Amino acid sequence: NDTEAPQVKSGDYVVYRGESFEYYAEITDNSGQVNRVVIRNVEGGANSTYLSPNWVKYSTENLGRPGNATVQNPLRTRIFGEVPLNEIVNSYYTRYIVAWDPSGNATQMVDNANRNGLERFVLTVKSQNEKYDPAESSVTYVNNLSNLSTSEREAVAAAVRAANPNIPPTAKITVSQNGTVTITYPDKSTDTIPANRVVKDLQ
Ligand SMILES: CC(=O)N[C@@H]1[C@@H](O[C@@H]2O[C@@H](C)[C@@H](O)[C@@H](O)[C@@H]2O)[C@H](O[C@@H]2O[C@H](CO)[C@H](O)[C@H](O)[C@H]2O)[C@@H](COS(=O)(=O)O)O[C@H]1O
Ligand code: NA
Ligand code: NA
Repeated sequence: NDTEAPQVKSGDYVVYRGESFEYYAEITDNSGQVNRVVIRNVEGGANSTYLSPNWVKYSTENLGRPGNATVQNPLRTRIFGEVPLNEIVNSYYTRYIVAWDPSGNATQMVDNANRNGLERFVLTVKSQNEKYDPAESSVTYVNNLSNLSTSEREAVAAAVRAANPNIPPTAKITVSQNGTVTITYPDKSTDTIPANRVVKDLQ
């Protein structure tokens, strides 16, 4: 005889093509113990467990144990996966977390955007470039801004790389004849650094 069901707090899970992700949901019951956590699409039934895409994974530690879902020490569900590079972008998936208390109460699924962040969350897939924000590097002084030579293009690409070590090693850095930088990430998405922040002349 428990009357309330476990409550969930999740978040805004933005994931990126080519990159791994890892988010956590916090679960608390009035009983202080939660015995089961399921993450699923709205389709199904009560015991449905279908979740798509298949690359979305979840895990929970310390299930079914007194006080593992208290306000002082919330139950935490790890939501993680690896987005493949061939995933469409424009794309988001609305999902549900269901938790179970010892008396059997299950989190109620409510199909409404007003629940996003709680037991309902959105997993938004974005392009790789949306994960990084390349930093303005060393200014590279060149002879002429309208005609960067090959070596000046290579020097600007090496300086951008030196300022941005977080950026995927496989990302390609190219510089044009007027000095604009193009960062092509592994999923072929693109970031571009203006020529006036990385290149200068004395004319
Ligand atoms: C109203 C209802 O029970 N229908 C379910 C659909 O959900 C409803 O339409 C959605 C477009 C969306 O507006 C939602 O708010 C509304 O409840 C459900 O569609 C799926 O809903 C997801 C979240 O609940 C999400 O928005 C998905 O985009 C949307 O496709 C359909 C589809 O599921 S299916 O039958 O399994 O394929 O289920 C209806 O029951
Ligand atoms: Na659906
Ligand atoms: Na970026």
